[PDB]
Amino acid sequence: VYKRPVSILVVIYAQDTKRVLMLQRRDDPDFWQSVTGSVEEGETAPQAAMREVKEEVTIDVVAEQLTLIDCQRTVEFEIFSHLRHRYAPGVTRNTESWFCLALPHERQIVFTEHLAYKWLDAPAAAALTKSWSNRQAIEQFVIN
Repeated sequence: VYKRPVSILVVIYAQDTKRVLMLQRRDDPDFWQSVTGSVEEGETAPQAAMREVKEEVTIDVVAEQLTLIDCQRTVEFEIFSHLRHRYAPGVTRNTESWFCLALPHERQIVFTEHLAYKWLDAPAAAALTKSWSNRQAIEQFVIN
């Protein structure tokens, strides 16, 4: 089923250490990222953010009474050529809404759709990802 060109980004980090959680994608093993996912029909960006966090990293924000911060930032970028196949014919642009999720500490992550995870300092995490929007969110909402 086609991914939708409306997505969310959840930058997860540790409040105490400020390290950022980076996940290794299965479709592009050189692509490390925060939590990302499409916004489904009839679902809001915050709803999709909490769903992806629960589906990808097994973190129930409602159960743990965590706070998903709406960054009130939306960006549009070109879908990577080698990844555009998952989108409807003709779709090349993707709009991404940013969210932040500050965990009290670093923790073991049980991922489902990624190959591995790694806690890195904000500058390192930003320099590691291939997504410029993911870099910008870490810099603007974790480093500063």
